[PDB]
Amino acid sequence: AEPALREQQLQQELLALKQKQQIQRQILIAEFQRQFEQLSRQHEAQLHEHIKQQQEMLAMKHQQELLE
Amino acid sequence: AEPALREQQLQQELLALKQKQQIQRQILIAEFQRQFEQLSRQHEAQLHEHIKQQQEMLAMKHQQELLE
Amino acid sequence: AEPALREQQLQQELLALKQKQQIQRQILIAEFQRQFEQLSRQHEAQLHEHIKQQQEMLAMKHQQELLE
Amino acid sequence: AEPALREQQLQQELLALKQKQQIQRQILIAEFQRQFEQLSRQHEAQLHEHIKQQQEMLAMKHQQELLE
Repeated sequence: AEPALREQQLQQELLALKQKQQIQRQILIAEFQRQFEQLSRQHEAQLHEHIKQQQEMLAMKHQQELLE
Repeated sequence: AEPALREQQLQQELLALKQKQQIQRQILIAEFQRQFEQLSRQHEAQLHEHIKQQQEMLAMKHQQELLE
Repeated sequence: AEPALREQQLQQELLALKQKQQIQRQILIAEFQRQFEQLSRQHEAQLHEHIKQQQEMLAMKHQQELLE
Repeated sequence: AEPALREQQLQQELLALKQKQQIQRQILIAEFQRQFEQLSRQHEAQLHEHIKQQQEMLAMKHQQELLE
């Protein structure tokens, strides 16, 4: 065979495309996933750090408010 | 004033944190947006490429097979 | 004509399929975008509400601590 | 004790807020993930459908161009 052989070439090429692409999309998503928890953990720590300092302020304002 | 000033500091820094982050998130998203249409246009072109070449195959398997 | 028409039809349809999908993807993304700032504003408010709470606590554990 | 208790309430209350949020985000993402492969499989199938038909056209065009 020759043409019907070339035919089988494509049908295999294609089905090789879908599988390839479906992996890629998953990489795209996992990639986002990571850059997502990353931001999230940063933003968070900050928001927390903040809380850890709005403490000491209200702290000093009344913890030292005894000798004052 | 002084403590009631240090108070005003934090109150302000916070409202800054929010605004910052609210933007960073938008950058994160726009970033994904791009890496998304990008993949999408690649994947597509390919899938279209396939369609372009699967043309000639079935073409020549019968356009040249007419002389055969 | 005849096939040259059914041929033009497909080329027509195809350029239409891309048009469509290219938009849908945008809807998918906008959709995520929204469910994203939404969560982000919730999570945030909470994290902020928590800031108001941890305030009054440190507050009263020392605000009326004068009468103690 | 008491304040040292109300303190402990929040300290734990907060460390609980993170847990919640940290998972909620994962639901948001998994959610997107699904709506993503879903669209992707749809769009794809269609794009392939087009192929299984741009075939028959060029097909019946010249396959029947033997009796013509």
